[PDB]
Amino acid sequence: KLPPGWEKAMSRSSGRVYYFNHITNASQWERPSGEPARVRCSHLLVKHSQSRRPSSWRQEKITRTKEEALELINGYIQKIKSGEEDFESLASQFSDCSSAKARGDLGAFSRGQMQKPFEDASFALRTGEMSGPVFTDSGIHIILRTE
Ligand SMILES: CC(=O)N[C@@H](COP(=O)(O)O)CN1CCC[C@H]1C(=O)NCCc1c[nH]c2ccccc12
Repeated sequence: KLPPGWEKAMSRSSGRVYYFNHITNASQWERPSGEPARVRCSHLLVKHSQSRRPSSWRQEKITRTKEEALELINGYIQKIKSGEEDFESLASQFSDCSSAKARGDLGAFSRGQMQKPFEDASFALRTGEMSGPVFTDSGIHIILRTE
């Protein structure tokens, strides 16, 4: 059992079992629960100095380090999981992609269209699920599967 990518792990603080997905970098306490032709996702992208294109609508020259980008991503994930802020609101404000203007929506796509790590993560998510930090040449993503 356990859907594609999902793995059982041991909490270092609690000793309690949790579940981690090595394709999406999602992690959760609850036990997870065939791959479709197309999926629809939104994303929030945080670029860094090592991004293939180190600029965005947010800032002409992106200078933060990959490590600093990951901290931001982790912070947004915390805000989303706690309900303090919703994904769509953070994507509109903070994503270094033009899709920010559409609350992060990329529309529907099939395999063979996106960068591979993004694609694999997108197709490993079930409808409604969100990834952890996903790394591509563009930067670091949080991905939400909407369809
Ligand atoms: C371009 C964009 O809107 N954002 C990119 C910003 O990153 P750069 O500044 O380019 O490095 C980041 N993309 C979004 C997720 C992965 C990445 C990607 O693979 N784009 C290919 C675009 C693409 C190909 N067919 C699609 C079908 C639907 C939607 C998008 C696409």
